[PDB]
Amino acid sequence: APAAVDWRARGAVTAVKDQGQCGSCWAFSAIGNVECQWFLAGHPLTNLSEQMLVSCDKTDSGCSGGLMNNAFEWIVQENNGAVYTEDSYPYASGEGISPPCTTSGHTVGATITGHVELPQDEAQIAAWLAVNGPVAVAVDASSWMTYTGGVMTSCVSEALDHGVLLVGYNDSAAVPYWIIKNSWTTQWGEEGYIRIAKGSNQCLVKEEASSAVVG
Ligand SMILES: *CC(=O)[C@H](C)NC(=O)[C@H](Cc1ccc(O)cc1)NC(=O)OCc1ccccc1
Repeated sequence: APAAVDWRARGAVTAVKDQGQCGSCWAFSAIGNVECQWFLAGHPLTNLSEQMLVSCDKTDSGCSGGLMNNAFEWIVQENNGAVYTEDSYPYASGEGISPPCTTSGHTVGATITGHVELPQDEAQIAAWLAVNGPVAVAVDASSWMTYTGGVMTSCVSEALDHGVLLVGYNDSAAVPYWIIKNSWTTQWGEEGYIRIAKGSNQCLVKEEASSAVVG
């Protein structure tokens, strides 16, 4: 596997966004992964819509929570593989309320054919990431309100409660780390990003990792 890969330095990752008061982390995780996978399939990097999932994905619960894998399959099975551009369906759940779904007036910005679920093994997750790109992951984010910067070498790891995007790793650093994109604005952590130690299942990072496959 390569020593260090950071997909941000390869034009593959869009800017950090904000879920606001809505419990929509699952939607941000799922869409961020689709955005990166579309770019790596040889298309221009385009911002895609989390609102589409929060308002229209009735197999999840909007501002109450949801699962990245249910979102990926709602796209393929209920929305004919289509993901709308963020520009044509902007975020509207910042106040913690999800408005009724709108089924027209939007534009398709990417399509996916399905999704794969990766092994519960950090080394294996890293080998796939290095070739194929960013992966959606679920974590225990209980301690993340105290994250100020640096490599978090210890993290409360006992219940998965938040979905985020894994965009790289560096195994040649003093402590190998994972690089994670979050959705609590740029004002949190390292410009919206967090680095956690890699190799000890910090914040339960290896437990629920998956990715969309483009088509
Ligand atoms: C991050 C956030 O905004 C909130 C309120 N929580 C969720 O979105 C949870 C994220 C998560 C947690 C564990 C996983 O293994 C994966 C993602 N999800 C959660 O609340 O899942 C609930 C659910 C809703 C509808 C149908 C089935 C399950």
